[PDB]
Amino acid sequence: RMLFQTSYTLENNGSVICIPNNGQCFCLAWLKSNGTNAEKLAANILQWITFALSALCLMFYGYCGWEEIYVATIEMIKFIIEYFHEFDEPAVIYSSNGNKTVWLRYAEWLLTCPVILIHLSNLTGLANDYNKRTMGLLVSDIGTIVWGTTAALSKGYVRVIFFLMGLCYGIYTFFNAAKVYIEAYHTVPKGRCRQVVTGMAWLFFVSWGMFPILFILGPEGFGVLSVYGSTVGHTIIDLMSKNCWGLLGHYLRVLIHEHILIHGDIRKTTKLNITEIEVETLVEDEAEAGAVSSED
Amino acid sequence: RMLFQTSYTLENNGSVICIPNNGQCFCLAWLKSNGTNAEKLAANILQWITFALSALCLMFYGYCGWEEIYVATIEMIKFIIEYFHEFDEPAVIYSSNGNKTVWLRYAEWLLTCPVILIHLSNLTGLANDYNKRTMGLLVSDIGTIVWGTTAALSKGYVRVIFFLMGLCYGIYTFFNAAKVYIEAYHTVPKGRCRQVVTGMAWLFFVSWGMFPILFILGPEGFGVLSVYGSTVGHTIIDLMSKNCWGLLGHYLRVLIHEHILIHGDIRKTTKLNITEIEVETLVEDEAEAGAVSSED
Ligand SMILES: *[C@@H]1O[C@H](CO)[C@@H](O[C@@H]2O[C@H](CO)[C@@H](O)[C@H](O)[C@H]2NC(C)=O)[C@H](O)[C@H]1NC(C)=O
Ligand SMILES: *[C@@H]1O[C@H](CO)[C@@H](O[C@@H]2O[C@H](CO)[C@@H](O)[C@H](O)[C@H]2NC(C)=O)[C@H](O)[C@H]1NC(C)=O
Ligand SMILES: CCCCCCCC/C=C/CCCCCCCC(=O)OC[C@H](O)CO
Ligand SMILES: CCCCCCCC/C=C/CCCCCCCC(=O)OC[C@H](O)CO
Ligand SMILES: *C\C=C(C)/C=C/C=C(C)/C=C/C1=C(C)CCCC1(C)C
Ligand SMILES: *C\C=C(C)/C=C/C=C(C)/C=C/C1=C(C)CCCC1(C)C
Repeated sequence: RMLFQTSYTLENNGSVICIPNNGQCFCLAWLKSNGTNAEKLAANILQWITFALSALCLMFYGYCGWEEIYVATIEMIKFIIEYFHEFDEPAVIYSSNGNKTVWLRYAEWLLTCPVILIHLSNLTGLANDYNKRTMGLLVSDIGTIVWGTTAALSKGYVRVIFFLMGLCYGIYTFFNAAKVYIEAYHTVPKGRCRQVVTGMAWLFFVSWGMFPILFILGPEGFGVLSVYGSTVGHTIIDLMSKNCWGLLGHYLRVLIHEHILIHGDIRKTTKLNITEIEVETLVEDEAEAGAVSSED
Repeated sequence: RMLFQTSYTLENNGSVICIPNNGQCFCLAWLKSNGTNAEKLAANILQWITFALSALCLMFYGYCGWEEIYVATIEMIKFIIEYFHEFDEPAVIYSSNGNKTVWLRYAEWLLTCPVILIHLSNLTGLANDYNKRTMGLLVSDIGTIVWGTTAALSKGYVRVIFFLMGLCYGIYTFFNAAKVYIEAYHTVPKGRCRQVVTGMAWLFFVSWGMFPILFILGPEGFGVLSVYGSTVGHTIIDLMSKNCWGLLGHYLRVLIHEHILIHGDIRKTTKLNITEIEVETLVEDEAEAGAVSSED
């Protein structure tokens, strides 16, 4: 069911491979098994569960809010292609140096990275402005993915160097993402909204941190994980990274907008020092509306 | 000088190909010539000229301003890799369906698209804010490149569909880029700054519009252009798209910042209607500082 040459004869005591001259590409490297049927079964179950969660989040969002729906949209399109042509090129790229590259995964990443990072820069949903920091986040994150994708298509020392270049860009991304979540926390009202921001920070850093770990573990790295192995790993962190995070995002947004519906937009001036940063703290009391220099 | 199998024997009256069992990948599709030596010579000259312009812009920027330098930085790194390994994987991806994909080109695109589009959203260099429109520009443009890259790795009807999906995202990008340039024009002072904004609009739409044209013309499309042919085409629009546009950008930025040094930040309220849009028109006269509803 591959559309490369799968049938060959070994000749001159296996020193020569003879293949039909039917125009089809050939490489023994491509024919290495994708893993055990147990690995494959586990992967097909988690994919359906991903399709189901993608479906329910979307219809739920149906009852502003564009960043969460899109990530679930891209996720569903991904599953329809996986269901029919998961291991067909170009969902997997079978290349001249013998690599298998899951282009399907990196494509989704590039597509939704602006969406996620815009949403990172808008947790409350109140802002009509994005700071200079947002822009550095997008530049660094897209570089990360571009270097990483290059590293996956490469081998030997060239793969090493592009992975290192991806890590350098990635560090810049993580550093600046951390400040955003710090500002978000001290901006939102003191009650349930700060529980949810905390929840989203945890999901973000753990799920995003697991991607370079699964790169090193997978066929693109030291080949510890098989291809089905890698798929299963990806489905777990995919569920956390996309569906769940945007669901927590929408929830937060709802809570914040309902705060404006009841108490109204009552900002403060919490001057942080984690530097000499500032923040506009939404509060439920009209009285509270002054400068609270909370030097951390 | 390829690191795939280039040497084979035709057997049973060319119906069988026999290749050494040395582990190397093999496909006749990969061995198709990249073009004439005249095409190649033209490509090597325009690449050096690109390296020279990249070099001079950078040292010139050496005498805020981060978006122009970066695009020239990425351009120089690109040339060092082209010089040594232009047709080595993964600068070119030689894949199982026989395609040659110039990953080197699309990587650069993804890397600098945030940089260019942030710069689009900051022509004056005065803003510390980016509107909601900027964010739609980045989301749509990265989708464009992701669909396009998928289309280049695909064949037949799958390539068609991903190209169509790229075009839909691209239209959204062009539409919104047009509004930005309209706002930029009516924001800057009435003299030389409006000449330069006009110059950058022309370079942007012509250079960016030529990329889907060169996709359809190149090996990724109807194979009208050869690989060297495609390289030459790309060097011309590359020079316009990157070096020249950022040079015009830096020039504009200089002019605007010098306006603050002489006249100061004297805004107006030009209310456009190309809708009911608004703009803050920098003027050289302190007197002029009111609402000028110029309904277009
Ligand atoms: C043909 O190839 C076979 C491969 O199995 C050779 O058999 C083995 O020979 C090597 C010596 O290079 C030993 O290390 C192995 O232990 C041998 N047996 C097996 C089962 O692998 C065989 O020598 C080759 N024949 C000729 C004439 O070249
Ligand atoms: C071996 O292949 C050659 C390919 O050149 C065959 O020669 C040609 O045969 C076809 C018939 O299928 C004609 O259309 C061509 O005009 C022939 N000549 C050339 C120069 O192309 C040849 O018939 C095959 N031989 C056997 C025994 O199968
Ligand atoms: C802030 C986010 C937290 C997460 C940060 C993750 C840290 C990962 C670092 C690993 C370094 C180990 C080296 C990995 C470099 C990859 C290249 C490689 O495997 O090289 C192939 C080899 O040269 C030929 O077989
Ligand atoms: C706003 C920017 C202005 C620029 C906008 C550019 C317009 C380009 C449209 C071309 C449509 C023609 C069809 C191209 C679709 C590509 C798929 C293709 O070539 O299909 C292969 C075929 O099915 C098997 O051989
Ligand atoms: C689809 C949703 C998400 C959140 C995808 C995220 C992907 C990454 C965070 C990838 C990170 C990489 C790093 C940090 C460095 C190695 C190369 C990677 C692209 C795998
Ligand atoms: C390196 C600098 C620039 C400006 C690169 C730009 C690339 C494009 C504008 C590509 C556009 C595409 C479109 C509009 C649709 C087909 C697929 C493409 C990615 C080639």
